[PDB]
Amino acid sequence: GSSGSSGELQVIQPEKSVSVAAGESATLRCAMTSLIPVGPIMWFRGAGAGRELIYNQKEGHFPRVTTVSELTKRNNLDFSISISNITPADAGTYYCVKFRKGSPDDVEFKSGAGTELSVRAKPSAPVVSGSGPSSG
Repeated sequence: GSSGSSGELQVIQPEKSVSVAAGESATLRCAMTSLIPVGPIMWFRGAGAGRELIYNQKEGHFPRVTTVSELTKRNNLDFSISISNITPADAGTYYCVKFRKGSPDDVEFKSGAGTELSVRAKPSAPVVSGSGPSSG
């Protein structure tokens, strides 16, 4: 009849592990099974231990991070992000944490399984056969 919340929210992590190259743009897929309890989204690499803030929906000037989909819209479950200019020092495992709207600030509610990033060292030049046109 009149039901808005379907079950209990849950961090959906389709991409078990991403694959990119030093200097490429990674795609950390993420989506919740619901919007309740309401709350923003925050990424952290190494959840539980050594967790480093990757992105912050609430605020934060992150140029490298380009929201794959508009979050301003209404009822936007898709919370996937794209970190451009990937580095071999940022690799590891990004855990999509679903923070719940709270005061004075949000509060950790769910923790994504943890998407492992596979940063592939920069590429290399092709087999350089001397300097000159084909001979013999």
